[PDB]
Amino acid sequence: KLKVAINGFGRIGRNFLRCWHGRKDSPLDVVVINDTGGVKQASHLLKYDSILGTFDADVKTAGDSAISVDGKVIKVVSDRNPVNLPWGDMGIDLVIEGTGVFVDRDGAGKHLQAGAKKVLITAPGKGDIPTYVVGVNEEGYTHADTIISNASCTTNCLAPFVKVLDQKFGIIKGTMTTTHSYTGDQRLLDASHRDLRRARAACLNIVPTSTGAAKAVALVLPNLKGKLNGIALRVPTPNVSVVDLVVQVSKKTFAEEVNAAFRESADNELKGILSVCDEPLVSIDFRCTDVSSTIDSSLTMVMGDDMVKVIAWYDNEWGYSQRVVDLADIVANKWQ
Amino acid sequence: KLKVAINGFGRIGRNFLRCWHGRKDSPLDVVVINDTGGVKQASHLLKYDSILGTFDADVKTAGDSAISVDGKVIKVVSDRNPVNLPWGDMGIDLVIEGTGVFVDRDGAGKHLQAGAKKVLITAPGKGDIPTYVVGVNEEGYTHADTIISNASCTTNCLAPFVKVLDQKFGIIKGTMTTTHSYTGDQRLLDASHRDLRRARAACLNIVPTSTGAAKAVALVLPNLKGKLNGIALRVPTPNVSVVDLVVQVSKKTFAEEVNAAFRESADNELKGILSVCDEPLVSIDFRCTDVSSTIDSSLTMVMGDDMVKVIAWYDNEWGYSQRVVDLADIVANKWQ
Amino acid sequence: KLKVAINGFGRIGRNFLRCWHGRKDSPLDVVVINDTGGVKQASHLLKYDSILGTFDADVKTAGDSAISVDGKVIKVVSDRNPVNLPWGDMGIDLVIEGTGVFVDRDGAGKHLQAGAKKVLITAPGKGDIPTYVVGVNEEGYTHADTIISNASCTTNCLAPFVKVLDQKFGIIKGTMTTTHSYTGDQRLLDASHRDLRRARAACLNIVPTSTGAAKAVALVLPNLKGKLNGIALRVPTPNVSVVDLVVQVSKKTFAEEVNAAFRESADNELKGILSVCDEPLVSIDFRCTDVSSTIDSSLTMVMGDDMVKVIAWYDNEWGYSQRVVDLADIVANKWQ
Amino acid sequence: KLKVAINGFGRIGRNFLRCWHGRKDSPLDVVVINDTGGVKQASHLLKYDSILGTFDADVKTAGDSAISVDGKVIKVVSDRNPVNLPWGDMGIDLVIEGTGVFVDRDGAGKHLQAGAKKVLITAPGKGDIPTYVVGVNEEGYTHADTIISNASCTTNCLAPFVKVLDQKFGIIKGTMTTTHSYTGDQRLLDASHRDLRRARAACLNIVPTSTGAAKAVALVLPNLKGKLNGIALRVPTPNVSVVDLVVQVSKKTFAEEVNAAFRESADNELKGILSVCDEPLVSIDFRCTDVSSTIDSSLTMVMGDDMVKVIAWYDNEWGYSQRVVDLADIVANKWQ
Ligand SMILES: NC(=O)C1=CN([C@@H]2O[C@H](COP(=O)(O)OP(=O)(O)OC[C@H]3O[C@@H](n4cnc5c(N)ncnc54)[C@H](OP(=O)(O)O)[C@@H]3O)[C@@H](O)[C@H]2O)C=CC1
Ligand SMILES: NC(=O)C1=CN([C@@H]2O[C@H](COP(=O)(O)OP(=O)(O)OC[C@H]3O[C@@H](n4cnc5c(N)ncnc54)[C@H](OP(=O)(O)O)[C@@H]3O)[C@@H](O)[C@H]2O)C=CC1
Ligand SMILES: NC(=O)C1=CN([C@@H]2O[C@H](COP(=O)(O)OP(=O)(O)OC[C@H]3O[C@@H](n4cnc5c(N)ncnc54)[C@H](OP(=O)(O)O)[C@@H]3O)[C@@H](O)[C@H]2O)C=CC1
Ligand SMILES: NC(=O)C1=CN([C@@H]2O[C@H](COP(=O)(O)OP(=O)(O)OC[C@H]3O[C@@H](n4cnc5c(N)ncnc54)[C@H](OP(=O)(O)O)[C@@H]3O)[C@@H](O)[C@H]2O)C=CC1
Repeated sequence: KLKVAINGFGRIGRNFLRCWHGRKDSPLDVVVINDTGGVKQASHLLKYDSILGTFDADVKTAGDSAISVDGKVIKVVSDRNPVNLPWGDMGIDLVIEGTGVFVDRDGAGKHLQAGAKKVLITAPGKGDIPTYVVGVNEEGYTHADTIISNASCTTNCLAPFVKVLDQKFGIIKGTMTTTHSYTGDQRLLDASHRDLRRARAACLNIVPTSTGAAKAVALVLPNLKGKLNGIALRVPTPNVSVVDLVVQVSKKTFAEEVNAAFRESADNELKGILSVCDEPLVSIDFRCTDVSSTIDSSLTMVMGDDMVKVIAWYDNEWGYSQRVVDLADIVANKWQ
Repeated sequence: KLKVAINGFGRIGRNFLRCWHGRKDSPLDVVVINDTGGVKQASHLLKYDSILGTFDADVKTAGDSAISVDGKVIKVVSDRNPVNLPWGDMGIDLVIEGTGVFVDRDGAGKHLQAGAKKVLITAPGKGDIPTYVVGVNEEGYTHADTIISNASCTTNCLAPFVKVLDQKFGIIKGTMTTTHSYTGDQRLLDASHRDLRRARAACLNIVPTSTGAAKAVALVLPNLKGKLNGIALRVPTPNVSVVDLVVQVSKKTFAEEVNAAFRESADNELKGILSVCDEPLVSIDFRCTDVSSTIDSSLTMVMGDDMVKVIAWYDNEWGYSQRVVDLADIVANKWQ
Repeated sequence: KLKVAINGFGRIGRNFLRCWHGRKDSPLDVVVINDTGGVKQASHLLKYDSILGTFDADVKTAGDSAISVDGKVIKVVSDRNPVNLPWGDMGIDLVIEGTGVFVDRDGAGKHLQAGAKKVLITAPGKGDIPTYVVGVNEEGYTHADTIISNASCTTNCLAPFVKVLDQKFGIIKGTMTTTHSYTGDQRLLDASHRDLRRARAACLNIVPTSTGAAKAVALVLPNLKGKLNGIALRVPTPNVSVVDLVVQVSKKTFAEEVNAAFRESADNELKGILSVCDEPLVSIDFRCTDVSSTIDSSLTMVMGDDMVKVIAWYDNEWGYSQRVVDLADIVANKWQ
Repeated sequence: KLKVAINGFGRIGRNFLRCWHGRKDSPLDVVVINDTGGVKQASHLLKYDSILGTFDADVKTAGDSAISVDGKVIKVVSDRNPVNLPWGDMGIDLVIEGTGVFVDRDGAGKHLQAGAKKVLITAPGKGDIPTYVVGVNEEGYTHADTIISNASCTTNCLAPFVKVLDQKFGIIKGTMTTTHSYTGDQRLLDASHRDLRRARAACLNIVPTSTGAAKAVALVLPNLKGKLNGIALRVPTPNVSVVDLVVQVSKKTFAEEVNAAFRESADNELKGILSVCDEPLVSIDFRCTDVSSTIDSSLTMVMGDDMVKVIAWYDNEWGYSQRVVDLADIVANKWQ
């Protein structure tokens, strides 16, 4: 059974733990967490969550170097520097890197220095880091990869259906805009930030900001290299986001044919990854959905027979986290 | 001097009054208001505004059938039925219809029955109603028109630059999505509404909803008939919205050429209607801007040489209201 | 087997139904709902809720005048005029008045004229209407009462622990302030309203407003007559509120003792009604709590040995609805 | 001609500068700003503000180490270590400590080591640091104080009217609760924090937290020593807060009399510091008010002739910053 370590017990770190906790017969086993905030803080923020609600499990605090969840305990380490982490001592097989600071080979490699065997970054990698999106190119994964990236939340929402669109209609070019819930990277009130837009009060504005999803899609789907670009619009919601993709395709089509193409994948190769919703819902209704992307069938439009517009919802926190568990499961099941 | 009457003292009704108050040497003269809420309520909500801030003017309450603003008084009527209104008695020349309920010829025509000479609907008209967008087709207006529409806020933001795009590059087809601030039509908490999405808590969700701007553009710009479609995404902000337009054009171009095309119009035929912003701002920064549309130059993108994506900001309340005053001014200056 | 009818399928009406649905061996049978919005709306808003999340039950429309919940079919009617409802024809024993418009005898009386045998107003009754707060004075209820009131959510949170305070320390005089979540009665954006403060944008302000909870407590707790007063502060949160009580007691005490008095009562006389939380929690953590009041023990203070300050949380929608169910249960248990 | 340096260009630092900029014949000369974010950021965030709106002044960068405001050039430096600041070299007379990190003697002392002649902490000082509240005890300030504190926004709103209450009615004991807007110290989304409640999503909860304002009032008002206590409730509003005071007074009185006492003081001893509003207003209406406290007269209540409840509003950012300017003005006026 794969011994897992969670580096950075934040939104994704905690969502990951709770997603894993819900899996039946998991090949993973979370033995340690690195929360630079304290054992008591880890147990408290794990039990009480403003987004997921109160954790339906017995969350207690063990000694002062570990917490308890439904009985099974998990040690709690604390060190802003990976090289010191007791990964080697504990024999950590995989480190879930969710700090948002160690994304390049050197930064993430430190976990390896500490004694870890593998590292899975819960974000896009930097400079030669194999990226994988479950349902798109996960089959290209090999146990030889010591450092891997699960891409971004937007990329995991877009890639699945872009793959279907390209395969069935052939994308020529396109553009995307994601109306995204605010995240920890933004500021509560106008404050310093390298990105002068993200520096503005998050709950008060619609804030345009760059996104890497467009180019990231090209990584997991080589055929899209240089065909897409896009932006993000952060808005006053705490979780759940939506992507608006517009593409010109080679084969003429219409809205209902596109929707059917999505349903076919949803019922087959993309079951559990892509879903198609025919009800008139809103963002709050997609909270805690396990899929990576949900097409709002009713909003699909086709202009001039070859300009397709698709609207897809995604729980950037929970949905993405389920994909982290899936990739971790792959790393385990394909362990040699 | 044109005698004006404001029917429905709501967001637009009040914004209109304050916009007019700020104009220098106005050809209009607001003599009466129809607030089914009371003289005291009119004066209070006119003086104190959660969006515009406290009205910098002496707002008092006269008798009980009129209010006072910086000295000049304005009578206050109250009747949910236009046919009864004392328009004839007062000799009302133009009625600013901002109730949101009298948009067809029959409904708005009642103001005419009451004795009003003209009616200007602060919203899209229904069934054979001449619609005008200042800076696009206002020249087609004639004093013979007894009932006219100033279209919607989104239409006033989109039309101006779509006109420039079509004239300079030739639009083949396109799609639009407006991330719009919530409005009075939505619900504070999940409650009844014909639109099951707009029925959901407005400050808590991203709510997809239909928009008529796409087809409305075709009204003021015949050449666009059947070339555009789009949707709206209402989000948790009280005012200021943004439109994301994607179009395939006939002439190949690039981002900087498109921006320059917009600047040229902004400095000329569209001065005061269209503006181009080169700073990294957010929605809050566009509050109280007088223009109908402001291009976020830095976000303009061109894919595959002919797929143009443009992001434009607009103060749906204040910006639109300034356009209502402009159209009213036209009705006055062109009065025969 | 009380035949129950729900008049007004709003926040409380829907919370009521879901609360009732979760009870085991209920003496109530909800057979009809009067939803002026129609069958599709009732089914949709019952299934999807921005606060409660998606109803974990099979909810769907049944024909054109009913809906089903896990196979249980419930008739749906639509009439704003209570006198025309088919209560007598259907043999309705109890009507749950959750409209907020028929809170007086002449109004609620309309249901009796329509044939209903009794009415329970989900709010303070207006005039000489018997009001009951479960855990405080319900034993005073009599089958002879044809129209009763369950009081407000605020009164239901306050009364319970004030009963404990008065019984063990003796309240001489006091004042309270409730920091209440916004409700449908408030305005989304500055709009007409009897209360010039409730007329202001709800998600943007701290809105002071009157409250009758202080006086209402004297109806269920005769001893407190003329001893308490209070006001309310509506803040930008969708659900869950909190009461701040300051009372001068006859018996000198201290914080630890006061909390002790609350715990013993919560473990006996007020079990299931009053609770005491020793955790450093926030509003969202109290969502969907079945009790009527939860004392935040760490906030209890006592100044000069006799001035006590108590802070208690309460889910104004769900917690109160559980109480409506309980009061309805009492009506059934004492039915003659 | 006091040479002033602003350390920490945050909400208060920027509000300070804008407040100072609006004063006529100021004895202060802001010559330098230490903004760890850099020159472009300082210029940008000073010009664009989500709360104050766009600064009506020509703001722009000047070279690579300064900015200008209407032609007035201000040097900008960037160092997180106060000891390395060029205070002595520049001849800085007074440092405005708005970082929130150097509030103790050893910390603020670092500025003195760097050559500054005096430090004014924009917050409660930690330890034996003289604290002053303009309108309450400023006359006690002496040029000999090298490090002083202007107290918190809450203490500045409370002290003024509590001085009036104590002087005309005699306060025996009391308790207060402040419904405060969120601040940068809180978390955007559930994240690490010393205070497990402040760690919770700020725009989503009512967050209780400790306050030292009650005790701080005793520092500027010796008479109230050990007579008051209190707590704070952080709510989802960006700016403007309100204090709820409940005191037991020695002199029996009534609401109208208490308000009368406040008005006479606001017209004399506390003019420009304390104000009384007789309008039914909401938080947003008190934005950018220069006074430190505004009593909401219609909310004043008196229970049992001696229990008084007072509610006062205060712009925690702007109102308090005007006070920092005034205290700075005093430092200049008493300079030796
Ligand atoms: N939130 C979401 O929906 C998505 C986020 N992501 C990405 O995942 C990453 C994390 O996001 P999110 O979970 O929202 O953020 P969080 O702030 O919740 O989590 C980051 C965690 O890392 C900790 N940390 C920071 N520095 C270090 C360090 N040097 N060493 C060890 N631990 C450290 C932080 O502690 P502390 O705050 O105290 O410094 C925090 O606990 C980011 O790259 C984000 O872009 C990807 C998909 C979705
Ligand atoms: N808000 C904005 O940014 C934009 C809105 N518009 C459009 O303008 C219209 C008004 O919008 P908005 O100003 O936001 O809404 P408001 O609710 O602020 O204004 C509508 C006003 O009409 C009054 N009213 C309702 N029915 C009647 C009636 N039967 N007779 C007389 N008066 C009546 C309302 O009173 P009461 O509420 O008490 O019934 C209210 O005062 C809508 O069509 C909207 O789509 C167009 C562009 C922009
Ligand atoms: N909100 C809460 O936390 C609590 C509220 N209550 C009480 O319950 C009542 C409802 O409150 P709340 O649910 O918050 O308010 P809402 O405004 O959300 O609900 C009122 C409902 O009544 C419907 N309605 C209006 N008129 C009629 C009518 N004539 N006949 C039948 N149905 C009608 C409304 O439909 P439509 O909007 O389409 O007109 C709406 O669905 C009030 O008495 C309130 O004091 C009690 C405890 C708690
Ligand atoms: N907010 C309000 O209403 C009031 C606050 N105050 C007090 O003023 C202070 C600041 O509060 P507030 O503005 O709200 O907080 P913010 O967090 O908004 O501002 C703090 C600022 O200090 C900067 N900073 C951090 N460390 C240093 C350093 N070592 N040297 C120089 N600058 C630094 C920060 O930059 P960075 O974030 O990049 O690290 C940030 O710009 C606190 O003492 C607070 O109690 C007083 C009255 C009112």
